[PDB]
Amino acid sequence: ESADLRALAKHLYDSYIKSFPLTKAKARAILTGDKSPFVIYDMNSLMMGEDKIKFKHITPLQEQSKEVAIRIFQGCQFRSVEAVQEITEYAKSIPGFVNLDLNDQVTLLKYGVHEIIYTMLASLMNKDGVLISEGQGFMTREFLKSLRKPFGDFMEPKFEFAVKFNALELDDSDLAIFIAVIILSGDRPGLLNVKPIEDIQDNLLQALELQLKLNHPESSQLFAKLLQKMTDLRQIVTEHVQLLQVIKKTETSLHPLLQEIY
Amino acid sequence: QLNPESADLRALAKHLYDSYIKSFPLTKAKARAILTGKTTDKSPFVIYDMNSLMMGEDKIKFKHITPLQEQSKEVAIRIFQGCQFRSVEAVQEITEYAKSIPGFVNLDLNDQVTLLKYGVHEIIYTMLASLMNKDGVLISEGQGFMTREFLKSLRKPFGDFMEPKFEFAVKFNALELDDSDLAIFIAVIILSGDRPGLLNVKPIEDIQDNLLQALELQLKLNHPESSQLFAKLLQKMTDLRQIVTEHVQLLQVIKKTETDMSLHPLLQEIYKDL
Ligand SMILES: CCCCCCCCc1ccc2n1[B-](F)(F)[N+]1=C(CCCCC(=O)O)C=CC1=C2
Ligand SMILES: CCCCCCCCc1ccc2n1[B-](F)(F)[N+]1=C(CCCCC(=O)O)C=CC1=C2
Repeated sequence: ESADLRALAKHLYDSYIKSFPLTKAKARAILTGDKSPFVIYDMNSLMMGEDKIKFKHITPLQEQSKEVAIRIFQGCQFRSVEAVQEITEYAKSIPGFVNLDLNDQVTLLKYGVHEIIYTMLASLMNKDGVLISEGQGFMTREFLKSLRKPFGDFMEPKFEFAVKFNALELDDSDLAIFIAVIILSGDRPGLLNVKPIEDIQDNLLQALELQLKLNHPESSQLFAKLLQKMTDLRQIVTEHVQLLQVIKKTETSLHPLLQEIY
Repeated sequence: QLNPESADLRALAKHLYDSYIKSFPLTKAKARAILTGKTTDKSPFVIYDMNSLMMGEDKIKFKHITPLQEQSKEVAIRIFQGCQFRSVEAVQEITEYAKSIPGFVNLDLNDQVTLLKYGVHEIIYTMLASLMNKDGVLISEGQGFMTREFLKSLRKPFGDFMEPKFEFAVKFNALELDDSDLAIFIAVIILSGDRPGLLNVKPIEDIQDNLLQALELQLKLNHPESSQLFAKLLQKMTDLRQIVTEHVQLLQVIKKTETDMSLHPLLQEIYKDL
């Protein structure tokens, strides 16, 4: 299967490039240095970001959008909903995924997206900030903590995680297989037929292993260090879910249909 | 076949296995022999109720579990106290096992303490697995056995500390690991690096890297028929964080309902800021 593990690597990688717009390599050239991004570092660079970046897709809903930080978080959610559809599409590219019990595919997706969103979010951030709206922007890190209430402490966890994660220096070729592994997680609650999901992940894990040893001769035991990060992820996700609690001690095209889209 | 390279990782394995046997009285091997029946002299006294909870104190040695403290209006707490002194003892053994891990004592004394502070519990529940089956857990060096049901019926809060452990033990035992594997695994666990506040991550990492290499070689050599057990084992480390956190997130609650119950000092310096 030495060749059968490359076939799978190349294939996943192709679906990855086709399902995701902004890639690792991509977002990396931007973060480090033609068309520089618009940096959001304070209140005015944001108010100015609204129109300029036109990312406003998430804003136009007049009457609700009137308090900063609610509008940023609201934007964290619109792009998230977007990404879920991209993740879902990538899933179907994973050999055997489509052939599983439909309830399980939904279940795998229901619990795998949050882990996949943070993994990729790392591709878009550095110790100093995160790339937003397709790459047209860069919302600084300090500004994010500059948000108040539980808001100014929800992005700082992910920055800490991203820093450790990106240190592994993984590329799109690598992440593609990693993303799939997370999806084919046989321990998600409510699964009806775990065997098939495990066979697939294992077949995926072999390919990831071969992928990491060929692409990073230099880094000993990278396979192991990467699998360990799945721990940081679960904490990051459980933590995140807690943040969604207090944010209820906050509020709660008219909103009555927005709430239902999320 | 076998080259300079591997040969070194194999000696590390034999080295840790040997320290592990030397550090923990009740190994998985002994524990399995007790639970399965290859014995007429190792059979445990079963506790599934007060009737036998009472009987137990008689046949199987205690009052080293039940420290200076007569009884207590209810059993749920007396057990708890036991699992407390036993746990602190495990920390002790785990601590002597750590020292044997090559390079571990050569690190900054503060780092050493950090690895133990977070490693101790993940290691306790890993080993605690060895003493369990879907139906219960061995106690008192193997002399007793407390049913999974007795434990889940205990008083409202206390009858809730052990189920998650059983939940993990069953999944984890399905890996069918043995003492020689666990020794290397428990070793990787201590030598994390991503532990909070570590003053010097590099050396810690260079060590784990080697242990991971030893574990990878051990697993394939020991479970050739078990594909990706290496990765499957690493993924298990997340169930541990969750067991740990859940426990701590259960400990605090008792620190209010029971203003009269006590925590071992040590045991507090572990959970502090956990
Ligand atoms: C190929 C790209 C992979 C997709 C990455 C995952 C979704 C984006 C996301 C999640 C959290 C978060 N970000 B956030 F939502 F993007 N976000 C923002 C601002 C959002 C701007 C709109 C955008 O990026 O599309 C601020 C913190 C934060 C934090
Ligand atoms: C690295 C070493 C770790 C291996 C496992 C040793 C720790 C055992 C432990 C921890 C919690 C717990 N158990 B427990 F303590 F084993 N426990 C009991 C048994 C009480 C026995 C009382 C006696 O010793 O006489 C009941 C719940 C519980 C719950």
